[PDB]
Amino acid sequence: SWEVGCGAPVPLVKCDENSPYRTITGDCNNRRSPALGAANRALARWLPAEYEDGLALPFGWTQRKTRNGFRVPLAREVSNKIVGYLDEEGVLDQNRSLLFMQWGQIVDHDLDFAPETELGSNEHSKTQCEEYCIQGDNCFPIMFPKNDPKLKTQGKCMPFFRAGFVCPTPPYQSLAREQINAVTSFLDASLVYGSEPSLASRLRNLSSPLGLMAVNQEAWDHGLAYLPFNNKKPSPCEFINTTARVPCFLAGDFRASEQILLATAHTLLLREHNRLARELKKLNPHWNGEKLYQEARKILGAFIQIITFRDYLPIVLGSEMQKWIPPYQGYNNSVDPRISNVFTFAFRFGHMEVPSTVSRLDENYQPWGPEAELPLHTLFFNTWRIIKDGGIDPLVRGLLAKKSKLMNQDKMVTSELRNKLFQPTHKIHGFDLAAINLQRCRDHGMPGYNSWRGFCGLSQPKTLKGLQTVLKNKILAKKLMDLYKTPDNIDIWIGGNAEPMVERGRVGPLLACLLGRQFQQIRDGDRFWWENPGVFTEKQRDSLQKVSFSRLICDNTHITKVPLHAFQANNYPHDFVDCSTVDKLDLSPWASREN
Ligand code: HEM
Ligand SMILES: *[C@@H]1O[C@H](CO)[C@@H](O)[C@H](O)[C@H]1NC(C)=O
Ligand SMILES: *[C@@H]1O[C@H](CO)[C@@H](O)[C@H](O)[C@H]1NC(C)=O
Ligand SMILES: *[C@@H]1O[C@H](CO)[C@@H](O)[C@H](O)[C@H]1NC(C)=O
Ligand SMILES: *[C@@H]1O[C@H](CO)[C@@H](O)[C@H](O)[C@H]1NC(C)=O
Ligand SMILES: [Ca+2]
Repeated sequence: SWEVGCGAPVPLVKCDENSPYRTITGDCNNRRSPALGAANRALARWLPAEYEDGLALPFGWTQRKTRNGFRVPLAREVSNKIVGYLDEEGVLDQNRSLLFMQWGQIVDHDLDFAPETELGSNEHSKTQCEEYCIQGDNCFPIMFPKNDPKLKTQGKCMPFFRAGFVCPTPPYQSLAREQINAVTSFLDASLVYGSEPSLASRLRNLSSPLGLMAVNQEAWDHGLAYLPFNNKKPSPCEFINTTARVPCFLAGDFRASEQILLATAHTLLLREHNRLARELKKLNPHWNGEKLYQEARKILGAFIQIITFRDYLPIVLGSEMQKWIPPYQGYNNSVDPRISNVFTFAFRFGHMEVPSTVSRLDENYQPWGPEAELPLHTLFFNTWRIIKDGGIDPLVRGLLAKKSKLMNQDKMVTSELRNKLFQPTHKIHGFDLAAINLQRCRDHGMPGYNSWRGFCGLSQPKTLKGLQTVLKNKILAKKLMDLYKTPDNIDIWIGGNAEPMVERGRVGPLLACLLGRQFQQIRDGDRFWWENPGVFTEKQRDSLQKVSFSRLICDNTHITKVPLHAFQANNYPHDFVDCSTVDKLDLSPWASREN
């Protein structure tokens, strides 16, 4: 029932528990156990992992091994039969902007990243996974079912490499395999500043004592800053247009350029830092770089917490917001702030909120040029469409005046992600994010749908008609029963997402519970939570309480018309007001008085 353990990274970290600043790595957040929520450690297990062999092998690995006496369906077959749809007509969320989806991905990137095995090597390039589609040792290919179009076109499988685990080792025996969280479990803008000393410093402008983040030297946006390029090869952002040869951006998080609207929101977050620093500098010119960096980082960290907890979670969790995140009653050092393995899958509800197209809008919020609208698949790892096609202003306008996809039991994930996903090194727009989510559920040893239903104190359907009642959908139930045979065997990603949405929310009860718990814990278990007595002065928090995503945009673009409520569905001009009408961030209470 208890063991001793193994040590993955640098075992301890001298803490210096005077420092008023979060570490970069998240270490020293918790004084009793300083490793808690620190990056490059095991994700938390809320339930024991479930592997084919009890230890490490995913359900589905060995054909003759059942789960509860039934074969596990191929991930792509589940994708084709349940997740797919043809008709993008009527699929849009009438009361969520496209920024709703985007903030989800941003928060996600702040909280969890489980890299595939050895990010310190490409070896052993035999290759062979993508070529000969042969299973072995952390090559776990997604095999196509009979009658899959991709059969005809792409080969027998989509490549897939198993997630890294502690101890940071390929061969492992004894205990249950535990995947790594490579970012800080704390909601702390790690996606802007990084989660390792190494990347934190490379991101900084040290060359001047102003505590600024590095900016693009090779290009600019009407004088406004771009993130610096990653001059790493092979650059997938170069690969998607070898003519344009415009590389990926360098950010606190390595997924920053995965799509143009994530790269965009990263660009906004960086500018805010530099803006915040330059402001602080003026008020307090006696402050060195370090002090400005940290004080800006600290304010940026709060902005993310507040937009997340005050604006985003209430319209994800809906009725269930109070049940799982009651109002803040201060830091609790007994709460475990770590991101759970299951969260990293629950948060992929976002994938059903991504629509098929992205718009560039002009100052009249009307089509920017004759190619205003682009398919999402052409915008993966696409930086050149920012740099040479009007910078971020047209793209941010689209985040405001366009809609998220609405999650839909007959229209789950757009074919832009479900058939055309680009993965670096693999050359084609030919991958499936849904199939990858399911394979990854199994990779991570996820307990099934009913285990998690029991965890959240909810009924555990055993029959078709039981599942019909919970999904409130005869035909979706029937397809799942036909593929999985028992609700116990349904992968949590698709089980969770199949449930109809709670009142005023965008996730069902199961996900509401799994998400709500995690957000509760990263808040209550955070020493540096913005509302914690002593982190911010009482006046500093009256200033922070007024930030909005509407304000972030006004201060960091040349956009002069915004909604007040950026996550709601907003039509121009009826729901738009001038940037003048929007509460500003008053940095008065940061005025420091000394020698
Ligand atoms: C165009 C939009 C998006 C794209 C292209 C995208 C793509 C991806 C990809 C490629 C992965 C890694 C897949 C794997 O290896 O298992 C991933 C993981 C993930 N995505 Fe998305 N995603 C998008 C939007 C979102 C949104 C909106 C959310 C949430 C609101 C979200 C949440 C996540 C989470 C939680 C993970 C797991 C991260 C980890 O811990 O490793 N994504 N996404
Ligand atoms: C660092 O700051 C100075 C302005 O103080 C600027 O001219 C220089 O380009 C900056 N370097 C980077 C890479 O951001
Ligand atoms: C590559 O970018 C150039 C301009 O840099 C553009 O005119 C051209 O159409 C692009 N081609 C593709 C396939 O994106
Ligand atoms: C902190 O949380 C734990 C459960 O995680 C609970 O037992 C306790 O009531 C909380 N402690 C305080 C002092 O509120
Ligand atoms: C839009 O968002 C929230 C609830 O989802 C609420 O404040 C408002 O009434 C909603 N408006 C609608 C559904 O038109
Ligand atoms: Ca973080």
